[PDB]
Amino acid sequence: NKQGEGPVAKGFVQTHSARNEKPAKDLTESVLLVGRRAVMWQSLEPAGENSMIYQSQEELADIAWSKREQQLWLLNVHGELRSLKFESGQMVSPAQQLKLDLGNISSGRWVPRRLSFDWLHHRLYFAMESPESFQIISTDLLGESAQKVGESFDLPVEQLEVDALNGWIFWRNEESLWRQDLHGRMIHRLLRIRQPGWFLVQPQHFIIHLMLPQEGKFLEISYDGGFKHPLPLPPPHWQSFALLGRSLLLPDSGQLILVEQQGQAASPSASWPLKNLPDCWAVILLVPESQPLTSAGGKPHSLKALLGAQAAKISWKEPERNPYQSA
Ligand SMILES: *[C@@H]1O[C@H](CO)[C@@H](O)[C@H](O)[C@H]1NC(C)=O
Repeated sequence: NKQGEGPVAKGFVQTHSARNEKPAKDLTESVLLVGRRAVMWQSLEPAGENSMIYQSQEELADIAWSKREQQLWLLNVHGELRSLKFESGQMVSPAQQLKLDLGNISSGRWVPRRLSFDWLHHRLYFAMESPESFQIISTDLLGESAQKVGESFDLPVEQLEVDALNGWIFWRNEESLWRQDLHGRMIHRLLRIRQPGWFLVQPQHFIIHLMLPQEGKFLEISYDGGFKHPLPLPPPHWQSFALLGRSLLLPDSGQLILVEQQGQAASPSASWPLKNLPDCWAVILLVPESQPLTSAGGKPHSLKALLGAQAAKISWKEPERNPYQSA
């Protein structure tokens, strides 16, 4: 306060352990880089395959990727949804058209553009476009159990993602990024930047990592939205990205740049050819850490035990939710 200083509150805390660094000789991850017309699967070995997964002549509006089923749903610019299941980077099943009911919620016409996947409830989230407003509305994989969350807004979201484990849906406009839960109870706006680009969500890190192609610098956005932090970036404007540990994937139009966010982009650690792709609006990493079922923190407390002659009623408290987690 103005007059003085209060007492000192002490706390003991340990941060998490260092992630193991895989070199250029021993990189074994797999990626899907997704274009508007050319969707391609690549393996990050020194001897890696540069193979086509799927080619669509129509422009694809948004994608959604599942880990447990390996399915890339496809939504075009018209609004007809094609469900396409793959297996390990190639065709096992073709595209199936999935029809969606409007119901009594969608009173007027609305067309789809957006795709996102919850892996805990197996529940799809899409926002709509009105031919006069942009309104988020949730349904099942089959599609009949449709009900809407939130309120319509005029600003177009360009990218929708799900952090299922912490219970959040992020929609990001050209005006702001927003944070909202799965049941429609609480709605929060995070940060105000004119035209942000692509964001990637890590659920264990609790950090939204975002690249502006207009600014061309790092930006860190937290889940409450009040924390903003830059880092030094290698210079080239990449439309999307993926993060693999301490290494950063930056796709050029002919190669891929492997940097550890301090070395230059002119000398990558390893390069993989991307010559069939025109541009990279969506870089998707195939790790099991991209969709964890593990919340990665747990210790019970307040153990109460009420006993008897030959029995006991024993009650404990669940570990509490964090503010970066949801209800
Ligand atoms: C940090 O160290 C103290 C002192 O040894 C210990 O009691 C505490 O458990 C540590 N904190 C964590 C979160 O491990």
